[PDB]
Amino acid sequence: KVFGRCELAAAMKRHGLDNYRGYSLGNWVCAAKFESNFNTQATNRNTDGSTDYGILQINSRWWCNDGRTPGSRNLCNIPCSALLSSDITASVNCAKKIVSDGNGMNAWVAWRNRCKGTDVQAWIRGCRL
Ligand SMILES: [Cl-]
Ligand SMILES: [Cl-]
Ligand SMILES: [Cl-]
Ligand SMILES: [Cl-]
Ligand SMILES: [Cl-]
Ligand SMILES: [Cl-]
Ligand SMILES: [Cl-]
Ligand SMILES: [N]
Ligand SMILES: [N]
Ligand SMILES: [N]
Ligand code: NA
Ligand SMILES: [Pt+2]
Ligand SMILES: [Pt+2]
Ligand SMILES: [Pt+2]
Ligand SMILES: [Pt+2]
Ligand SMILES: [Pt+2]
Repeated sequence: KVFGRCELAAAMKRHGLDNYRGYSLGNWVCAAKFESNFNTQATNRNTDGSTDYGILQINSRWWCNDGRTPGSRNLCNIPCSALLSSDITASVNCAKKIVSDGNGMNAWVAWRNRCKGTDVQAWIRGCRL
């Protein structure tokens, strides 16, 4: 599923992401934009052989199992495929664990490079919330 901007903002709010670990909804929508362009089925292979999955491009080296990332962990205890669902529950639950890991949203490189410090509120502007 390819979410609309305000559609995803509403979904992320419903699932407890607004101000989670102090990160406003705009930060999460911005991260999703530049990680996946709001496409739940987005996948991208990394040079180390791990793969990023879903709207927030969660990685298989630590967070989910895809059965082809040697030495990896599965800290969210999910198959990576669960992160590709039209329902973002799995991605949100896992993202909450990631953002609590110590480095906040810096875990998402695209967030640090393209969202951090910017007017992230613009990503939820005009949206019914
Ligand atoms: Cl957009
Ligand atoms: Cl915001
Ligand atoms: Cl594996
Ligand atoms: Cl699995
Ligand atoms: Cl959803
Ligand atoms: Cl959830
Ligand atoms: Cl933080
Ligand atoms: N939820
Ligand atoms: N949830
Ligand atoms: N949903
Ligand atoms: Na894994
Ligand atoms: Pt879909
Ligand atoms: Pt939820
Ligand atoms: Pt929660
Ligand atoms: Pt777009
Ligand atoms: Pt939902």
